[PDB]
Order: sequence, then C-alpha cells, then structure tokens
Amino acid sequence: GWVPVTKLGRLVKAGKISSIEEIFLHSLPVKEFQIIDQLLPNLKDEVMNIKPVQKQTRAGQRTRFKAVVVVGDSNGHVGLGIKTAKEVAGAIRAGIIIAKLSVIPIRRGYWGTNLGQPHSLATKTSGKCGSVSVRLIPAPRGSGIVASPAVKKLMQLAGVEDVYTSSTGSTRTLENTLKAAFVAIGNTYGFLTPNLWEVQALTPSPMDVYADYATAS
RNA sequence: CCAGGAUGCCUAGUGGCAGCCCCACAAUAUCCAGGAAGCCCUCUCUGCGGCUUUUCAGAUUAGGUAGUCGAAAAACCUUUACCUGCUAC
Repeated sequence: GWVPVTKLGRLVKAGKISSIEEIFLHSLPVKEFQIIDQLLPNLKDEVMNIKPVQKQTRAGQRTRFKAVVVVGDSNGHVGLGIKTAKEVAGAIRAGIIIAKLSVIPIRRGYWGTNLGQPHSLATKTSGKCGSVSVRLIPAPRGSGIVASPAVKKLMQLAGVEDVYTSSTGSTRTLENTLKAAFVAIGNTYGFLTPNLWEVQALTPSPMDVYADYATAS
C-alpha cells in the first residue's frame, strides 16, 4: 500500500531521486512520509517523553498525550517529532511520522586536524526555543557526548560521536530543549565557513529535470 | 365593632316596551364626626423550660472537628457551623 501524492513523492517512487542529499540541496518539501523511509532504511526512532496534557471542561478534563520522538541513524541525519493525541500508541506513531518528515542533515566537522572521519560538529552552533538555549561546542575525539540525557540521545541519533553542550534556561521543559537542540543542529548547515567560499554551479533540480515522470498522467 | 338623630335641595323625576312594573341613573351637607369590645401596663390563682449536671447514645457523614437531639432530681410563665479526600503504553 504505497501510492504517492506530491510530484517529489512520485519521483521517489519512480527511482530517480537516489538519496535525501539531493532533496536537501534543492530544499524540497516532504509532506509525504514514506519517501524518507525509502531513502533511509536505518531510521532509529526513540521516544523521549510523553506528557499527559489536559484541557479543562464543564465536566472533567481532556487527557491527551504530547509524545516527543527523536529519529536518526549514524549518518548525520535527525528528526524531532512532537504530537499530542489521546490514544498513546497512535500519538507516538504520529510523532515518528513528523520526525521523519522533518529529517534534517548535520554538518559533522573536525575537532582539530582532519586525520580520520568527522564525528563532532564543525562550528560552535546554538539554538533557541522559549527559554532554552542549547549551545553545542565541538569536542575533541573520544571525549564523548557531554550533554543532558535527551540531548545526548539526540546527538547519538545524529551520529555526532563527540560534543560539548551548554543547555541554559529551563532545560527541564524537555520538549523545548529538544527543539532548541534541533535548531542548533540545523544552524550547522547555514553557518558559512571558508571551506564554502568557493562558488557552486547551481544544479537543476530533479523536479525540473524529471518533470514528465513526476505529476499524474 | 358601631349607628344614624335634622338645617335642607330633597323629589312625587329622566331614561329602557313609564303605566306601577320592574331595571338602572339623579337628593349639597352634614352639625357629633360620637359610643361599645380592645386600651402602655403590675401583682397575683403560682406555669414548664432554663439549671447544672452526672450516665450514655442518636447520631449528624465519604472521613473528622465544634455545637445540637433523646430517657432519670433542683428556681424562674440546630440537627448546623466548619476542616480533609484521585492518574500511563
């Protein structure tokens, strides 16, 4: 049971978009969820927490469940998904889906000197959500994920192997903290370096190129 | 709770089948505006609700606190107010 809406989805189904890298390059929206799955088979989905959450009513209260989910692998991709529904499993599923939709790349750079493969962040990057500022400072090697538990988990999911944090403001608003972390991660690709001064060609997108295969008949 | 005594226009009425034969409408004042039962009240013929109580309890309820109700001897004519009770795959 597949069947896509979204030109992009159709393209993916056809098999002309190879990896999510291309998508990232052409900042293409992924409203459908299955595409991500197709691209990346190694999605580890981990539920961070579930707040019960209550609207107050003329009689009693409306218990729903704000399930927070973090999704990753070890390649340099993460997703953060928040949903609040009444059935818990359903809510969790929704959260997972959201995370998948989000899934966003991470620029993993070098501590200091290249030598081996990169598993820290490139630059000192930070995020913000409400009153949580998660600041991720790049570590040295072997020094680990120095972070709040949730944050650490997120880092692990991403495939950041070593990193320092400085989570400030009310970190115990766990969801908020997670969001902040995600934002910070995103900011990695966005922070210009002297490595990317050099000018790129601007490639044509798959949406432009494979336009006949995309869209309905 | 009470009633009219008389200075008077009253007026021998006007209406509706006046006709005597019933209906309704028309006669200022009134001088008194006065009498009877009840009348602020205090001792009696010396009443039944107080005085404490001690016994308990009915209970009052979701639980409890403080009061209140019921059966036994001594002068005097409310069953309510208020505290304390519950959470994820």
